[PDB]
Amino acid sequence: MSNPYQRGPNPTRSALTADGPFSVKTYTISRLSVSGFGGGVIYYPTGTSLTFGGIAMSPGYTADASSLAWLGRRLASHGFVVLVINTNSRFDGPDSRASQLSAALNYLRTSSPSAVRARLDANRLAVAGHSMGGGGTLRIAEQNPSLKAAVPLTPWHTDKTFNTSVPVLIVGAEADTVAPVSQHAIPFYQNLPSTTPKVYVELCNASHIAPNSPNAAISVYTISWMKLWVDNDTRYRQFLCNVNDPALCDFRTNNRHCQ
Ligand SMILES: [Ca+2]
Ligand SMILES: [Ca+2]
Ligand code: NA
Repeated sequence: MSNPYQRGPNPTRSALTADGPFSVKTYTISRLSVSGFGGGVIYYPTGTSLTFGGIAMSPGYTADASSLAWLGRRLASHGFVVLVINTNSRFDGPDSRASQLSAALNYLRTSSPSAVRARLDANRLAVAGHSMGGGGTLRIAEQNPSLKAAVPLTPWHTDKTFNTSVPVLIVGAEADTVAPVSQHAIPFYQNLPSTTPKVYVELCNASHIAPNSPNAAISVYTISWMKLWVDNDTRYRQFLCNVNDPALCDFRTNNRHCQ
């Protein structure tokens, strides 16, 4: 127990495909109660006095927080404070989603409820997002180098070029007709600096909405990336290194996360 941010028992793959060691509750942020974003839902651990890193997550174009509810709960149950935003407008673009992730992280750190701040290490924050929300995750990673990690899920953006040192794991869906991996996920991955720890995983046969319902692969890779970088939890390298996963139809890395 030398790593002060290490939470929960030694992981196994099967444990990372279900809700984790911590009971979770939600707090609903009303649209009117906050500026810079449209409110959302915070998933956070209960039955514990411990603190955890925080994650701000963005849904995609025309979607709301409930499109990632399963994943907010899944991540929180593994030992995170997870804020899934609603946008000011369902029709906000990827850069507007980055700004709203920025406002959500500031909110988490500065004016979230006492119940949430007691479970939060506001020094250890990360971002994730679906589609345009994934585009927003890449934009904010370029702007804020204190972010511990970025996980764009079936991401979409017109900008194909991001400069960040924030470790990025991108999830592509093989059969994605909305944000095709050849035009979105893969160029994002390839155009990221060669010196940035980066991973691309492609889900065999998966559609653009794979992230919107429970998905064993998204669970394993998202928990593992957030554990490794938000908590410095090297016990999660085993799921990100030497990867032989039949759910995947592509895998690319520059191998800066295994040592
Ligand atoms: Ca608002
Ligand atoms: Ca660019
Ligand atoms: Na920011």
